[PDB]
Amino acid sequence: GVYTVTVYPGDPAFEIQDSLPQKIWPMLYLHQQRWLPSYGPWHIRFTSSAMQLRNFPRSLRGQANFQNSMSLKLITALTDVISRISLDFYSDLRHLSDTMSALCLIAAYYSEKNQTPLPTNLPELLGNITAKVTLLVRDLKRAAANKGFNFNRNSSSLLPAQGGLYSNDFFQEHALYSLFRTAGMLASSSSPEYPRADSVLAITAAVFGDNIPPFAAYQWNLRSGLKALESLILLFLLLDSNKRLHLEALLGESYSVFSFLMENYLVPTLLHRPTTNMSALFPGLYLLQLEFSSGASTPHAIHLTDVKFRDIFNILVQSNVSQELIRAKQSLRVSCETGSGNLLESLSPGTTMRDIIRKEFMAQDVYDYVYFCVLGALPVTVAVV
Repeated sequence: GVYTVTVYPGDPAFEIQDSLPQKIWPMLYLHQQRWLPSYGPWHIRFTSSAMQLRNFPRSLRGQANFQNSMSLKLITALTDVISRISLDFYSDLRHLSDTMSALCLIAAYYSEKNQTPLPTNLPELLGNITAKVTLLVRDLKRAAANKGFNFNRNSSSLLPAQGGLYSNDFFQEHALYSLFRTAGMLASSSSPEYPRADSVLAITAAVFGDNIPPFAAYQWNLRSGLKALESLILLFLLLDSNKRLHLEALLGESYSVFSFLMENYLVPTLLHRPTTNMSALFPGLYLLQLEFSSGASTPHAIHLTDVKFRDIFNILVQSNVSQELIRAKQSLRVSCETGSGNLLESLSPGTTMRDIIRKEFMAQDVYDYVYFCVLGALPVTVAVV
């Protein structure tokens, strides 16, 4: 079933089957003798280095790659890889999508701070997202004064040990985990305070059922939800005169900012596609996270990141007759988690993100930032000569 989304106020509405950028990209190849789409600096270097890789799939080597453009197959493949970064590759009854885990965590916190009832279904869980994020961003400043946003990891595997728990110190130095603990959330058998009701479990039991265990007992949903929540906070901070993206020129003359995006893009997407993962909602945010995964934006650090991503992309798009593939998916996901924590640890997350998005993706204002987050690229028309 097709559904409708609007990304920016006053802008046209789009009817999509699953992904907005996947709906847009084919429309940019209907005037190939007049113009081709150009996707920006990071995309041109990525395409250029992919055309030099020995193992690079031949199906993604179209002529457009050499005309300051990308072939439709290559931009589609890249959009797919980025959208699948935070997607669970396995089936597990205990697992929620990262998006739903973040939504349960943020609704529990909002309920505890305002002494208001918990949501009991999907539409209530999707309500007042802007106020929930606003409360979380203002309260988080207190917790982030002495704590960072990166996990204390042991191995590059994403899942916890048999039993459901990570190492005792895994979440210890995380500001968002600490903020939830100060509010009485995620209590355990060894917690020092008199335990309050587990509001996250009451939400999961009501909306999803009995298969979702407590986040403190089966900690994969907590690791997953915390990083999806960091992505929503980074989106809030990024959106808080001339533009690169011109829809009239690309598609035809017929074609707060955060709150509008929530109500007209995020909420309609999750009502029609409830399992949508965070990197599929906001692929551009995951590219920004990948760019800051080393904790630096120097061309040396950017180059090393770009080499690492191109090798990962290469493995993910291979068609050759599986542990190497799993390792690559996990490595890309962990690099984005690291990048996300790094951005939030910077003095001004919004400024750091704005500097990166302007240099690597040529976004010029809030209009371009929102579209970059949803599409993963900001295409421009380039004349064919």
